[PDB]
Amino acid sequence: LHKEPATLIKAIDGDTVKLMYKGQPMTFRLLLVDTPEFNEKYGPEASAFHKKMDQNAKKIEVEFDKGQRTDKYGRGLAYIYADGKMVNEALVRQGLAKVAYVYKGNNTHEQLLRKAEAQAKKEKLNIWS
Ligand SMILES: Cc1cn([C@H]2C[C@H](OP(=O)(O)O)[C@@H](COP(=O)(O)O)O2)c(=O)[nH]c1=O
Ligand SMILES: [Ca+2]
Repeated sequence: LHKEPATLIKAIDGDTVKLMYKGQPMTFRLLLVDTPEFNEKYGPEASAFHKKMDQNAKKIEVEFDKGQRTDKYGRGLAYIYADGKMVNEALVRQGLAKVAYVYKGNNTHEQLLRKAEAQAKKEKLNIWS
């Protein structure tokens, strides 16, 4: 996999964000995770965590996996990095997302993220509290 540039356009929620990619506005949905909807418990906290991470970043990058790059709603599917740190993983490590939606052929970082989820659960963080 490789990292490609993007710039933040706007926060959306815990697991989606509006980015400019190859000069076009797209909504991105984070691979391999599910944050609570803003209406649900820890939704606000997930949104805020995601928003802060991306807005504090100097450099946002997107990394597509081997499979589908857009989902059925036209959202980009990617691992998103904020100054080299993977947002998807950070959400799971903080107990603000579950590993989820692991479809074969776009699951390169599955085991990395499950390792994070296990550490979050052990610490009883947020969703695992
Ligand atoms: C994360 C992800 C979600 N999706 C689709 C599956 C779910 O369809 P449904 O809308 O029919 O439930 C939905 C979950 O996204 P959200 O969690 O953002 O709702 O997005 C994919 O197709 N590929 C993916 O990699
Ligand atoms: Ca969600």
